[PDB]
Amino acid sequence: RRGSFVEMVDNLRGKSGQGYYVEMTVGSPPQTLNILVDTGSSNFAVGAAPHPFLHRYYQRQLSSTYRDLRKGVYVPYTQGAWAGELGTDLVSIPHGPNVTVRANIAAITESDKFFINGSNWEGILGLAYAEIARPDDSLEPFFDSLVKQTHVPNLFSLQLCGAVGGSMIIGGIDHSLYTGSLWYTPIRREWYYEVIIVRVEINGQDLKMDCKEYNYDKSIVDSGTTNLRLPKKVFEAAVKSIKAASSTEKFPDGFWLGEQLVCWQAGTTPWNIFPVISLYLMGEVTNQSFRITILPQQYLRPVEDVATSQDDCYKFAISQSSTGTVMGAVIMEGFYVVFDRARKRIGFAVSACHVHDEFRTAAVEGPFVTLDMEDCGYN
Ligand SMILES: COCCN(C[C@H]1C[C@@H]1C)c1cc(-c2nnc([C@](C)(N)Cc3ccccc3)o2)c(Cl)c(N(C)S(C)(=O)=O)n1
Repeated sequence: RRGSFVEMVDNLRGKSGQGYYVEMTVGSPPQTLNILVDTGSSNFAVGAAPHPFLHRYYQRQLSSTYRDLRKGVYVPYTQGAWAGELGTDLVSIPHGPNVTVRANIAAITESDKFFINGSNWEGILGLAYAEIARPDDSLEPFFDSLVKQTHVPNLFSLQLCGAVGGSMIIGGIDHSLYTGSLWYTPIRREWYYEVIIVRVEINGQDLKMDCKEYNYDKSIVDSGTTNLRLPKKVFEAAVKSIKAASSTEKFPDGFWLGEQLVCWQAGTTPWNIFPVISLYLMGEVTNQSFRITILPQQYLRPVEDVATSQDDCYKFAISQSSTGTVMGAVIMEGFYVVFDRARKRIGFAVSACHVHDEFRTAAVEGPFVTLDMEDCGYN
């Protein structure tokens, strides 16, 4: 109810389509920049040279505390890539924990399809583990430096709100950001924030696929990816089921492939005709699972409105991946997500800013009995 972490509430801005970012102050004297909150990577990097899409950038020569590591780094993602120079400098988060640490920082000098026009962020905060850091796992990630250099508890939580901001609570949980109970799923391995999906239902109907397919390769939570990305075989089955459940109105095939958009008169989108999606996650007790339910308001995302027109355009936010399942921002938006690194688990609870209607609401429910969940993981 109360809020000891009140000063961290609403410290995020942005949206699912372009990313959620937090202010971070680097160097001395202070240089504050807007940084993308990214749980799908582990490198802390900031644009360090002028770029058409950047309003500001890190000026290392002006920072007396900057230490050049004399080594370059190249980081490619599923989307975009950048090259920069490695170094370290003092870093603080104005609206985050009351601490200052010396962290590794990559100064981005060149990039390709990474920065996004109009996103308003100039850097990225990789919050995942050292195993996937570049050049290698010896480059300590920011959060690891934070936990080793201070007494801030090894945990952070994210409340991403869609429609235009959110909250990143560092060091704890803020009870005003969620309702009901928090349900935890184990972090299977500490590299990406890997989880295990044991069952998938579309409008209460089991997709009936071998659960190994749901996590083929891996299933991760990435606040820096827009969509719910699914392995080809799973994507096809889910789309066929979703299409059948929303047969009231016919949509072109390209819509389900993100090739076509569909717009409705302002305030007329028939949410009720679209099904809810339930993803069951492995629980903390043997043979016990829980599920998070996703509404169409989540998987149908508004595409940057033309200019206050009488039409709301939407893009299907479920797509395919060849590298496993990715639970992106549209999935996280309906919930308060706790990245409990200390106890190697991720918690989900109904968000205090969950976008629902008078008929249905996003939810987190349990417990359910699910046998042989261990066998759902890929080895
Ligand atoms: C406008 O571009 C489309 C949306 N966007 C940008 C994300 C910022 C918004 C959340 C984005 C980022 C990545 C993606 N790949 N790898 C990552 C990291 C590891 N999070 C790093 C990162 C790279 C580039 C920008 C921001 C962060 O993200 C991916 Cl697969 C996709 N898809 C293809 S999608 C539309 O979601 O199916 N889209």
